[PDB]
Amino acid sequence: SKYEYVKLFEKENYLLPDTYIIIRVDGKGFHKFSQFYEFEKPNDLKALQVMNSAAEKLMSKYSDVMLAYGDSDEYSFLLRKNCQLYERREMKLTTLFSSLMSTYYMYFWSQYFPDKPLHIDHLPNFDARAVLYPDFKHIRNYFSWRQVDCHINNLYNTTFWNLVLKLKMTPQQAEQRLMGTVASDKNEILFKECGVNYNNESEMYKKGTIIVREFENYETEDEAELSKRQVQRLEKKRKKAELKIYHVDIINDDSWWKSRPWLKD
Amino acid sequence: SKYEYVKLFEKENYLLPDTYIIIRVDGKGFHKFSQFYEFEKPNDLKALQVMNSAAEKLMSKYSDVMLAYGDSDEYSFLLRKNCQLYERREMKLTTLFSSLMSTYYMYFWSQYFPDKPLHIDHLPNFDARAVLYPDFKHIRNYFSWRQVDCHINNLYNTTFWNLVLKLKMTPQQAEQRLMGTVASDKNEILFKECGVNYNNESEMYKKGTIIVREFENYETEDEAELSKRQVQRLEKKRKKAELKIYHVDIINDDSWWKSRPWLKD
Amino acid sequence: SKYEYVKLFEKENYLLPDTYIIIRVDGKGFHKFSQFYEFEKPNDLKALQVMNSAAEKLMSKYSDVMLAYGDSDEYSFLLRKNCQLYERREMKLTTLFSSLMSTYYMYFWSQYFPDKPLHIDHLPNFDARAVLYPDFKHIRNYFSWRQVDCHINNLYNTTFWNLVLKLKMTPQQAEQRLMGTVASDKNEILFKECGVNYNNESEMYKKGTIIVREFENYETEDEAELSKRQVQRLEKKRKKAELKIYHVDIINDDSWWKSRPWLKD
Amino acid sequence: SKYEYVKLFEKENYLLPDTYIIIRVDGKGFHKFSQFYEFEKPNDLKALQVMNSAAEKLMSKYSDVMLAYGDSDEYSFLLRKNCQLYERREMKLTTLFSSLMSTYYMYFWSQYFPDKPLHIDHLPNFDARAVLYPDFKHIRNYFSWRQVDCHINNLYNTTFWNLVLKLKMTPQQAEQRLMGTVASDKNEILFKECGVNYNNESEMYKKGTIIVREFENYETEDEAELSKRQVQRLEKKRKKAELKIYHVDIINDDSWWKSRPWLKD
Ligand SMILES: Nc1nc2c(ncn2[C@@H]2O[C@H](COP(=O)(O)OP(=O)(O)OP(=O)(O)O)[C@@H](O)[C@H]2O)c(=O)[nH]1
Ligand SMILES: Nc1nc2c(ncn2[C@@H]2O[C@H](COP(=O)(O)OP(=O)(O)OP(=O)(O)O)[C@@H](O)[C@H]2O)c(=O)[nH]1
Ligand SMILES: Nc1nc2c(ncn2[C@@H]2O[C@H](COP(=O)(O)OP(=O)(O)OP(=O)(O)O)[C@@H](O)[C@H]2O)c(=O)[nH]1
Ligand SMILES: Nc1nc2c(ncn2[C@@H]2O[C@H](COP(=O)(O)OP(=O)(O)OP(=O)(O)O)[C@@H](O)[C@H]2O)c(=O)[nH]1
Ligand SMILES: Nc1nc2c(ncn2[C@@H]2O[C@H](COP(=O)(O)OP(=O)(O)OP(=O)(O)O)[C@@H](O)[C@H]2O)c(=O)[nH]1
Ligand SMILES: Nc1nc2c(ncn2[C@@H]2O[C@H](COP(=O)(O)OP(=O)(O)OP(=O)(O)O)[C@@H](O)[C@H]2O)c(=O)[nH]1
Ligand SMILES: Nc1nc2c(ncn2[C@@H]2O[C@H](COP(=O)(O)OP(=O)(O)OP(=O)(O)O)[C@@H](O)[C@H]2O)c(=O)[nH]1
Ligand SMILES: Nc1nc2c(ncn2[C@@H]2O[C@H](COP(=O)(O)OP(=O)(O)OP(=O)(O)O)[C@@H](O)[C@H]2O)c(=O)[nH]1
Ligand SMILES: [Mg+2]
Ligand SMILES: [Mg+2]
Ligand SMILES: [Mg+2]
Ligand SMILES: [Mg+2]
Ligand SMILES: [Mg+2]
Ligand SMILES: [Mg+2]
Ligand SMILES: [Mg+2]
Ligand SMILES: [Mg+2]
Ligand SMILES: [Mg+2]
Ligand SMILES: [Mg+2]
Ligand SMILES: [Mg+2]
Ligand SMILES: [Mg+2]
Repeated sequence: SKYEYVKLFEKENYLLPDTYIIIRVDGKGFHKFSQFYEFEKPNDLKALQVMNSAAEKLMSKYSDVMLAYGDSDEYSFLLRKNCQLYERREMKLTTLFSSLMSTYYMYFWSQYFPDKPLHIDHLPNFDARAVLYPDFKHIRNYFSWRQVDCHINNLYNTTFWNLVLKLKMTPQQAEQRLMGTVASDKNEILFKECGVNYNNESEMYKKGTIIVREFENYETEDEAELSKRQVQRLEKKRKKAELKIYHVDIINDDSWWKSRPWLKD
Repeated sequence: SKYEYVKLFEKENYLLPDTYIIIRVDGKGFHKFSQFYEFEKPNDLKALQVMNSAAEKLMSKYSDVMLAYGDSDEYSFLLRKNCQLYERREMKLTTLFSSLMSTYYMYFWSQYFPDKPLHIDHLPNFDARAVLYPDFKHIRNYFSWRQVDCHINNLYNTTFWNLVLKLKMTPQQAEQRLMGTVASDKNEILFKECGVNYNNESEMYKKGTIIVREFENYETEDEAELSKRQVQRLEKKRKKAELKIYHVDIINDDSWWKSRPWLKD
Repeated sequence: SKYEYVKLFEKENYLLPDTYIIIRVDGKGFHKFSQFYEFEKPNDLKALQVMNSAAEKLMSKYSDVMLAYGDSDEYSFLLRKNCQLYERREMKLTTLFSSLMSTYYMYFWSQYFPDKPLHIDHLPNFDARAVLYPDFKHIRNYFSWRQVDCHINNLYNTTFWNLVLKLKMTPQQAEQRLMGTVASDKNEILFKECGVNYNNESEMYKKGTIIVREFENYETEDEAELSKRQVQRLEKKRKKAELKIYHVDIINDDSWWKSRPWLKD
Repeated sequence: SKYEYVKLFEKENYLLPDTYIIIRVDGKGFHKFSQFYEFEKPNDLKALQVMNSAAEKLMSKYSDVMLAYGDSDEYSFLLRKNCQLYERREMKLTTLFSSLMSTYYMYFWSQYFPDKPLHIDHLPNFDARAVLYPDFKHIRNYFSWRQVDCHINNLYNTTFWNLVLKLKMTPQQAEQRLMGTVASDKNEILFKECGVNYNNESEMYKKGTIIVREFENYETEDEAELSKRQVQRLEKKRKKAELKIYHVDIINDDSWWKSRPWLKD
């Protein structure tokens, strides 16, 4: 062929070996998406379960995914540092994750909301990015970062929508009322003025959602030395593992991580 | 925050300015997908119509897409060289396209196949890659490359699948019969033994599908010099331009390209 | 070997085919360097000749370099569009150019400055970066950018040092006198206050230095179609072409570029 | 300015934070270089000392370099994992190192070989590449890798050249004699045929050269929390710490590495 040379213009990006990979997916324009389909505000319970169902399905399909954290319209997936899925090609990994979440979300949406058929100009789409982390302390810090943001965003939105719904404020006056406020202020506004105790909100709303792969007889046998069938049996054992869902603090509960050593290696 | 530092590990890739971008999407495991959902062989008309509807819909949402070419389970989209969609971020462009094609396919499938509901373990997924080409001659050669591949593959599958169904050969025997064969050989087997004239095959099957944006009073006004209201008005005309579908040779027809100068600019 | 695996952590960057490469080199910490060895101000003639000699020697060794532009402590080298030097590896190209410039400068320094032996803590070091340009119009604009930069800095330095040297102003007052001034203002300060006609300054100081590869019987014979020994013959011809130095405008003189079409190929 | 837009085509590459950086420099065409200047064989003592001085000089100016290893025409530099030199820009780091090693070599060459002035067509040039390693075990294995290669090449070259110089063999007969041989065969050839004990070779020749930053009162005082003035005092101590040279096994002497914990941080 006189034309096949054009293949030489392609550039693959192989992610640095032996590094933890985070794949973060985030809904595109989900403010508009959540408005169009009338999410309950501040939080739509069934909408989050769709995200979570989507995430668990993806995670059960790919044994390299060790840990998942989701809230709002985002999910973060931790791939083990020795992951060889698609030879660690960033193009493959990211475009497959954004494709899967889109389609899994679309599938499960038709299950949970049969009376809200999707409009062609409002299908659920997601982006995806890969981030490399060379040390597990950065992994701890990454998920702590994301859970802290969930708290802040959930506290704000719960406060915001209660100002609108309980006090019959317009969005603009709700926003202005909150400018200049810290976490303790919003809590006071919610309790004293709206009659809502934030601490009594659902654990899923306050903490977000953790989906983690659970192993029973784990020994830190995973090493560079052993290979071939050992790797393949380990691939099989990872596939035949169980997914558990939690709504807990992972920021300050160090024992939670320590009792799950397969996350680091 | 003591954790937000983790954002610094993210790495963006901004694609070289003033260069043509090709985004190519390809179905994940569509051999299996086409078997599970019982596609007609060698070509399933409605399946391609699902593909064609998706790409046209995608292309109509994004005025920077000037031209698209599809055959089998793939589509290639040409972005104009001064495209600023998502600031030419490689991650954004590819994960958006893979997500869009995925959901549009899923949407249109339910239109064309109400009697074949999608199964959760067989959803339509796509990869997506971006390729840069610094000269339009490479764009012509790229699409020539894909259409030639369309010709070769359709001929093989038409010959292959007529050998199994008409001559009652097994898969191995048809493949074995074809080992060592060129186009004229395949063409003769079709004519003389199977009683099929390849030239009488649908133009879409032979040539594939081209979706192109058409302009009527085009002048090469596009230059770096004019700006402000000038550019946004042309952006408005690009969205309000028409997409026409063709099943024609674009390999050897220079006049086809020459009469479409907006492809170059 | 159980340790040779570490080679797999290396990541090569192959620069996009069929694109103009600009390699720009700029002296590291040459302000201090020029002070340490007591360079003449604003311009040291023998100092610029060391740079030009270094660059020309480099350019005569690497036939892929079609054009070079230098001023101050910098040189830019244009690599032909179809350059395959080190397989277009960015690492090889840039670290080779910075090393070459550093040692050639050092060699020629000992030629031009026998009376100023180099001190180990003040050796001439250079960085180097590669930049891709998909269209020759950006190459024209690149060199225009640099020559304008040359004019601006030379005009400033000539004005600055005439304020210090003729009018016995302090550096601080010379610097404060010029803040907020455009070219017409600086020209007058030189004329009315310093009695200097800027146009009588050396052409090299005003315009910088262009080193160009010159061909006599050139025909645009270059195409993908011609190959094998034909390309090898074109390499010998390119290696053995004459290098000419100019101190002229290249910003506005379109005819200068048009009569040297091999730069575009 | 209408031409300054061309700056936007530049692409920086910021190396992953919190990862070990190895920089390896290697002499360009040093086979030919060592012939032209008539190096002693197998090992030229003064030529290696030129290399060692360059590396030691380079290392004393840049305190982020924690360890260096050299043999033949190569030197590898370990940058501490929290290095912020040039904001971890790969282009700056590599072209600085290739320039520095080249000029330091040229400088020190004139000190050790006043009687062998450098010819302009045979100056000492170096390439340079940055390699990332996410775990310190790879740093150990890297230097193990390079020292093993030094052993292999020095044992071979010493045996080879003793065959040529002592037994008056031609290069070709010496080469075939060594084809198919492991270390014990080569050692025996040295012992039984040439009367040379390899173990009595200089430690520098056998092991290469290790340059290490030595700390006396080191505690792993480095953490993310400590910053500002703590870091500036720490930077000053690293700069004014002492460089010690060793010619010892670092492959298998774990206690050697273990007693130097500042290497991991
Ligand atoms: N010339 C050339 N063509 C290739 C190469 N690899 C794949 N192709 C062809 O390019 C077409 C596009 O398919 P791709 O999906 O991009 O190629 P692939 O083999 O699937 O590689 P990946 O999908 O990236 O894993 C296919 O029909 C392949 O036959 C290659 O390395 N060189
Ligand atoms: N009502 C409601 N809205 C939600 C819920 N989850 C996510 N959202 C919407 O998603 C948004 C999350 O913010 P972002 O993801 O950062 O912004 P975005 O609108 O998705 O736009 P992008 O930057 O393109 O991702 C919120 O502002 C909400 O409007 C939910 O459970 N209920
Ligand atoms: N520290 C820091 N955090 C940011 C920055 N930009 C966004 N974030 C936060 O990071 C979270 C992840 O959102 P992203 O999708 O990565 O950022 P974005 O603003 O949507 O920008 P995109 O990359 O185009 O999607 C957001 O909810 C923001 O709160 C930033 O520049 N610095
Ligand atoms: N029978 C039939 N098969 C089709 C049709 N369209 C696509 N296919 C199948 O899709 C395949 C296209 O090849 P690829 O996309 O390169 O292979 P793949 O199964 O998608 O595997 P990947 O490389 O992961 O994409 C063909 O082998 C066909 O079997 C169709 O209209 N009819
Ligand atoms: N295991 C392995 N070793 C290699 C490979 N390529 C080169 N090496 C070795 O690595 C050592 C370092 O040499 P380098 O200069 O980095 O590699 P090179 O052969 O010179 O190639 P370049 O320098 O990139 O032009 C050499 O002695 C090579 O034998 C490889 O692909 N795999
Ligand atoms: N006296 C004199 N000084 C010169 C001459 N050429 C270059 N220089 C000095 O070199 C400087 C070049 O500035 P830059 O290259 O932008 O900065 P730098 O000092 O080289 O250091 P970097 O920013 O790291 O590149 C000028 O300001 C002068 O001080 C010369 O011909 N004569
Ligand atoms: N328009 C524009 N000009 C720049 C920019 N950065 C630097 N310049 C100017 O362009 C000239 C090119 O020199 P550079 O070496 O690329 O600039 P620099 O600041 O030294 O950048 P680094 O050496 O990479 O740190 C410099 O003298 C700057 O004055 C920029 O981001 N935009
Ligand atoms: N006689 C002698 N030769 C040496 C000495 N040190 C290095 N060399 C020469 O340097 C060469 C090193 O090989 P390489 O670095 O892989 O190849 P190169 O000649 O530098 O060329 P490149 O691969 O482009 O870097 C050896 O083959 C030797 O001939 C020395 O101490 N004495
Ligand atoms: Mg976002
Ligand atoms: Mg979002
Ligand atoms: Mg979000
Ligand atoms: Mg493929
Ligand atoms: Mg496919
Ligand atoms: Mg395909
Ligand atoms: Mg600079
Ligand atoms: Mg400089
Ligand atoms: Mg400069
Ligand atoms: Mg090499
Ligand atoms: Mg070498
Ligand atoms: Mg070497």
